[PDB]
Amino acid sequence: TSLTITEPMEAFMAGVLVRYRKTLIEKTKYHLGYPFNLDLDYGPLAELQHFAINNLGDPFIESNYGVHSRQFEVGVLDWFARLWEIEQKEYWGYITNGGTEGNLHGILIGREVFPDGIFYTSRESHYSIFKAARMYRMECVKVGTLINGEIDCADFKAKLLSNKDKPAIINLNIGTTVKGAVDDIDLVIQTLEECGFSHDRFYIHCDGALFGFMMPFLNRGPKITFKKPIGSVSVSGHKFMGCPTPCGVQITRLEHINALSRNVEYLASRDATITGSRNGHSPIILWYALNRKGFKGFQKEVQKCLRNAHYLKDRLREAGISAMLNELSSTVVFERPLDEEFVRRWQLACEGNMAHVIVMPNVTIEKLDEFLNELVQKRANWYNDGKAGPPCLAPDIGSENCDCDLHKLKH
Amino acid sequence: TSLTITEPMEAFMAGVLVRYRKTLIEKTKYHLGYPFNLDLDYGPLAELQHFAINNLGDPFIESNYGVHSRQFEVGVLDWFARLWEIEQKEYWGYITNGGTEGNLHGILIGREVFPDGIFYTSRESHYSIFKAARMYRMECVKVGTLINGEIDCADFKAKLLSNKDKPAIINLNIGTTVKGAVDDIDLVIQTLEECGFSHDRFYIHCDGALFGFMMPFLNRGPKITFKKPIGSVSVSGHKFMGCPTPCGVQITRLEHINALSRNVEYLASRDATITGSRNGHSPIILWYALNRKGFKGFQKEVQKCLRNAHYLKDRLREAGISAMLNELSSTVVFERPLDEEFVRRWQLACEGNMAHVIVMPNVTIEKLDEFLNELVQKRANWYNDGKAGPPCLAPDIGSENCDCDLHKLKH
Ligand SMILES: [Zn+2]
Ligand SMILES: [Zn+2]
Ligand SMILES: [Zn+2]
Ligand SMILES: [Zn+2]
Repeated sequence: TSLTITEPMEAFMAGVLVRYRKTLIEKTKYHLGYPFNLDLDYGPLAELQHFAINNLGDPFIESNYGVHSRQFEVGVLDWFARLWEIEQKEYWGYITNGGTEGNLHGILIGREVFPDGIFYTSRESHYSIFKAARMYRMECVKVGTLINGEIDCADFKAKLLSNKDKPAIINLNIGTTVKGAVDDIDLVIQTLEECGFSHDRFYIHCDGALFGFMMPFLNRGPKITFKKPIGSVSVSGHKFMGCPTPCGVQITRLEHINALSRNVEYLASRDATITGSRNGHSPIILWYALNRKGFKGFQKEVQKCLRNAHYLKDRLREAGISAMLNELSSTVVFERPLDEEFVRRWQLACEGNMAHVIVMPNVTIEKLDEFLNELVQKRANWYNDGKAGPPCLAPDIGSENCDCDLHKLKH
Repeated sequence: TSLTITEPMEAFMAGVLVRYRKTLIEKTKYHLGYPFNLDLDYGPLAELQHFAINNLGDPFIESNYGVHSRQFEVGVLDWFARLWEIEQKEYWGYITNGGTEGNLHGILIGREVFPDGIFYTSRESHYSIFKAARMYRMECVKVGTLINGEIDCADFKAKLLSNKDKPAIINLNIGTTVKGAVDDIDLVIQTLEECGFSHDRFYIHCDGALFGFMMPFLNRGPKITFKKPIGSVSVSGHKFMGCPTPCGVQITRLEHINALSRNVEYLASRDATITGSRNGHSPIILWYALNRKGFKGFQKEVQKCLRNAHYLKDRLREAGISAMLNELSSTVVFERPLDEEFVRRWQLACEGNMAHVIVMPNVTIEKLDEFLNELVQKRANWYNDGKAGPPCLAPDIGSENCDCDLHKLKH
C-alpha cells in the first residue's frame, strides 16, 4: 500500500526492484480485463531513457528545446492522417498522454467552433467525456443506447429536434468501454442532415481509444474518414499498438486548430495542445511499431484478436455462461464472476452484472483456456444447490445472449 | 522535419537510432534555456520499460488493473506531503504528466470550491494558467507585476477591492517562467485578510513547476506550507528532480478533492484526476531519486545551482552584459543574443529583449565558461562600429541590472 522513502541501499533498492519485477510478470500473465496490449517489443528504444525527451509545443513548429522526437512524431501523425484519409495540408494533430487527453482536446475544439453548441453523447460514453463537458461548462444531453451499447439514433433525432435553434457538438464512441459497441457514424450524420443540420452547424469527435485504431484494418463497418464531416478522431497508443506509458494520437482538421493555437514566445513554438511539456519517447515507440509491422502486420494482429474474442465467447456460451460480442469488437461481455478474488486475479473490469475480457494481442488461446478452465470450475460452486441461480443479463446484453435459468430455454 | 513510415530494416532502424542518439547527446551538451534536469541516473529502472505500467485511477484506491506502481506513487506523494507540511489524513494528490496538468487540476479544484469565484493571477503567469481559465470559462483578472516579475500586491489589493462581493481564486507563481520571480505568498494572504476575505472565501493554488521543489531546501523565502491557507501546490518532476518523461506532483487538501472525485465502476477506483490512464513509470523514477538522494542530496543540488546561477550572472555583468537573478532563483535573465543561430545552439528561451539560462544540476561551471567564452566573442560583432549599441533591458529587469550605453554609466 506504500513503500516509504527514508533518508541516507543499492542492494535494498535492487531487492525491491527484483521483487517488483516479479509481481509485474505475474500481473502481466493473468491480465485480461483492460484494453492494453501487453506484448511490448521495444527493447532497443530503452537506451533512450537516458534522455529528457520533450516535444514541448507544436509537433510541426520546432521549439528552441532541442531534445525532442518531432521527426518521429510527425512521421506517426502523417501515418494516422493517411489512415483516416486527411491530406498533409488539411490536418493537424499531436501525440497525447492518452485517450482522455484526445477527448479533452477534441471536445474543446468543438466548443470553440460552437460556443453555444449543445453537446451530445451516448449514455455509455467514457467518463472522460462527461468530465470534459463539466470542465468546459458545456450543456450535455445524454443520448440513449440500444441493448448492445450503440447510440440510439432515434433518441438522438428526438433530442436534436428539441434543440433545433443551436449547433450540435457530438461525441461518437468507436468502441464503448464496457460493451465494445461502435456508434453508427453514417447514421448519425444522416440523422443530422434530415433534422436540418448542415455540415457547418455540427461538429463530431470520434472517441476511438481502442477500436478507432482497429477498425481501418477491417473491410467493413462505419469507416472513419475525414471524407465524411467529422471534426476529430483520437485513439490511445497504449491500448491496441502497445506502449510502456499511456499515450494517444489526436487528429483534427487544420482549420479547426486556429481557434486554440497561440504563439508562445519563450518556446519559439505555438500552444494548441492541452499539455505543455509532452512525452517524446512515445512518438519514437509508436514510430518503431508502425515501421516494423506496417498496415499488414496490424491487420493480422487485429484479425487474430477478433478471432480469439469469437473463440472466447463461443466457449462461454458452450459452458452456458451469458456472453456477448459485438460485430466490430474484441471485447467479450459476460456474466460477472461472483468470486471477487477471481475478478482480482484476472484483473477483470466489471459493471453491474457484466464483466468483460478484452482480447489484446498478448491474449492467446492458451491463456483463454487457462481462464475458462478456472472459470467453469469455480462457477459450479456459485449457483448450485438451493442457491439463487445465475443473474439475468438480458437487460444488458439481450435475451438471445443470456443463459440464465429462464433465457437459456429460448435457445 | 519528418521520418516517413514505409511498409515492410533492422539495420536501417538501428542506423536511425544511432544517428538520433548522436543528436540527442549533442543537444544535451549545449542545452541551457529550459528548466529540465538532464543529469538522469535511472539506468536500472530501464528494464521496467518491458511493462505497460498504468496507475489508472486514484493513487490511494487500487483499480483492478494490476500492472501499476501505486506503492512507489504513494511513497512519493507522502514525501511531498511531509515536504509541504500536510498530514496523511489531511491530503490528497497524484503524480501528473507535468506542470500543466498540476495547474489544470489545481485551478479546477478552486473553481469547484467557488463556482462564482473570480480568478486572479499575475501578468507573468505561465500560459497553462490562462489556458486553464479559458478552458474552464472562468473570469480571469490579470494582476500587475513588479519589475522583477513578482505579483504586485498593491495592484492585487486594488483588484480584490473592486470584486468584494465574490470569492477569490488565486494562482501564485513560485518561480515565474521568464524571470524566475516568486510571488509573496505571505503578503498575498495578508492582503486578502485586510481586504475582508477570510480563509473560507479564497482558494490559492501555488504553481511551483520548478521552484516549488527547490524552495523547501533553503532556510528562507515565503515557505510553502499547508499550515498557511493554500489549497494546492504543483511541481514538475522532469524540471528539478529530472525524469526521462514529463511528470509532476499535485497535492491538495482532502476536503477539496471530494467535489471532483467520482466512483468509476469498471475501474474499481475513483476518478479525481484530469487524466484516466496514468504513467506508472514516473512514480518509480521519482521514488528512486528521492531515496538515493534524500532531503540532504537535494539541498546540496539546489545550493550548487543557486551558486552556479550567481556565478553566471556575475561573469555577465563583468562582461558588461545586462543580466538579473532574483534572490530565490536559478534563472539568469540577460540581454537576448542578437545571433539567433547562437540562441538555437544553446537552446535559449527568449522573450522580447530578454533571454534566459536555467541552471539545472547538469549545468556546470565548465559548461557556463564554454558558453560565456562564445557569447563574449560573438557579442563583440553586434553593437560595435556605427551599429546601434546594446538594447535597454531596464524596463524588464531594472536599470540597476541594465548595462546599455546609458545605464552602465550609473554603475
Ligand atoms: Zn461463432
Ligand atoms: Zn436471462
Ligand atoms: Zn555576486
Ligand atoms: Zn538600459
